[PDB]
Amino acid sequence: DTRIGVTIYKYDDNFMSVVRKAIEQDAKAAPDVQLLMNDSQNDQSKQNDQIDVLLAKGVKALAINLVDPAAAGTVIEKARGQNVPVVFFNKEPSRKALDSYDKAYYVGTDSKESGIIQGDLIAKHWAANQGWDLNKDGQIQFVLLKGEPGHPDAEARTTYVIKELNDKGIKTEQLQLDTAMWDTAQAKDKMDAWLSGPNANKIEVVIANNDAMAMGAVEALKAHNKSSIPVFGVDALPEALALVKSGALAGTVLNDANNQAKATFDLAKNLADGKGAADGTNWKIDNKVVRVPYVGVDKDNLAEF
Ligand SMILES: [Ca+2]
Ligand code: NA
Ligand code: NA
Ligand code: NA
Repeated sequence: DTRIGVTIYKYDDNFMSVVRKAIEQDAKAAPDVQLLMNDSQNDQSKQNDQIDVLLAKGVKALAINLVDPAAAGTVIEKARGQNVPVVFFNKEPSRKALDSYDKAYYVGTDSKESGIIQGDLIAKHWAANQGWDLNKDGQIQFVLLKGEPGHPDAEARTTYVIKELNDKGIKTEQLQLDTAMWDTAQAKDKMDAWLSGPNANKIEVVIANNDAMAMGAVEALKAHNKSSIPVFGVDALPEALALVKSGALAGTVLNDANNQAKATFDLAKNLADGKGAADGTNWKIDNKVVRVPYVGVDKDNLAEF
């Protein structure tokens, strides 16, 4: 069987756990492929040792989710010894590293696109629901529940949901913006304070950097009999999709783990077989990179889940 070595930066990450399982499913579906999977336990030195072991097993391709993006050159130089192709995924190597090897590729998507897709989702529903503009001023008065300060996904989602709305021509007015540390209970307590204060009846849209905080806000809204106010999240978690179905959550955003897995597997298998990376597929490889769009989820495409 053709062996493909895979390193996941750490198995105790929810998103990469979904990607990992999906890649394992995709390989199971390819009878002539054997996946050699590894948990790097958030230690690049351990990942490097794991790659030395994989190369001693004759893998024909490596799919590597780096712990440290700056280690891409080290990994490429190890793979080059046996001319083994490397498909990096989810953590992006530098452009210099990708350009240094003809058989290096990347599959992943900048986190700011999750804020841009959320902003487009809110614009889509705002334009379709005039009644949400409680003061009829054409602007969205919102509150935002931020992830942990300084976390790259909290910073990007907070900055870009608002830049995207404003770039689509929708002015916004930030009535409140605080962190709830990605947590449902903290978000319920923060939203409850806002609903007990001066802005309670002026808030038109609640924006959260993830679904857990969106769900805490939905609970506070129900407690205050203010469920008329729409809430948007990010993650498309199953418990959040159940609230999209019930009408309690207006929308959320999928980070498409299945397609990151599929693109990584399809490119790695083609390269292991000595074929063009995208042969037989419709992936777009632009300067060695496949981008996998985040996707807005609401009642239009909820049946897909
Ligand atoms: Ca308004
Ligand atoms: Na996560
Ligand atoms: Na991403
Ligand atoms: Na609501």
